[PDB]
Amino acid sequence: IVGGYTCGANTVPYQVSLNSGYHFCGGSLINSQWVVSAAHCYKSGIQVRLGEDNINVVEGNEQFISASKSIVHPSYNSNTLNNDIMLIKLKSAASLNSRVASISLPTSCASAGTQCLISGWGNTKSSGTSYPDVLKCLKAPILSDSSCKSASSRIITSNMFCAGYLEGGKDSCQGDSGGPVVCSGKLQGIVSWGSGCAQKNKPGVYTKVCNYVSWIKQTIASN
Ligand SMILES: [Ca+2]
Repeated sequence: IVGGYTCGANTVPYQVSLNSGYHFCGGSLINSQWVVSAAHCYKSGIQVRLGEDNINVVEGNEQFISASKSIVHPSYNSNTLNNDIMLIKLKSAASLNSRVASISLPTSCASAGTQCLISGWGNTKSSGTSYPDVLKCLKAPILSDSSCKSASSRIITSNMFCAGYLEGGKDSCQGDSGGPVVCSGKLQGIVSWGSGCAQKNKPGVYTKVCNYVSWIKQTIASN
């Protein structure tokens, strides 16, 4: 997260960190046994870490649970990042409490101008690299489809949406991928991609969760 702020310990209870000996992606807890993340974050041997703030020190409230299976969307395309969504089933159900809670799926898509909360442990600098210890937060609005398409003609506004600041300086970044974009208490996006980070006229692109709700439910129900 570039240009964001420190969220505060466990203020984003549904935020998950995907770990493979180190933090590599974010995710969202949607129920006691399922996490939603980005398909390009797929990897074997994933350990899901819930209730995290400082990812480098055990502070209490953390729950480490291995992934029993990762379900990448069948139509995911690694070149275009279209359908960049993945479901992760936990080996055991997480213990839900005040510091570890799930986030609700949307019943309708969000409109341009809607303010959202994006969070993660990704790179905090536009130029160079700098990974934080604690969770970072960023409030950002969803942009209009016209602006999103004029920013890059490689997006499919049906499965993607732009959010952020065209003036640059505030954006999600490397390491935030798979993370949540929550607006009005509903998970509307998944950190997917972007051209650089916090660059002028280059807003972040996110997976449009509202158009995957049916798939999510059907997939979870059969697994
Ligand atoms: Ca920790």
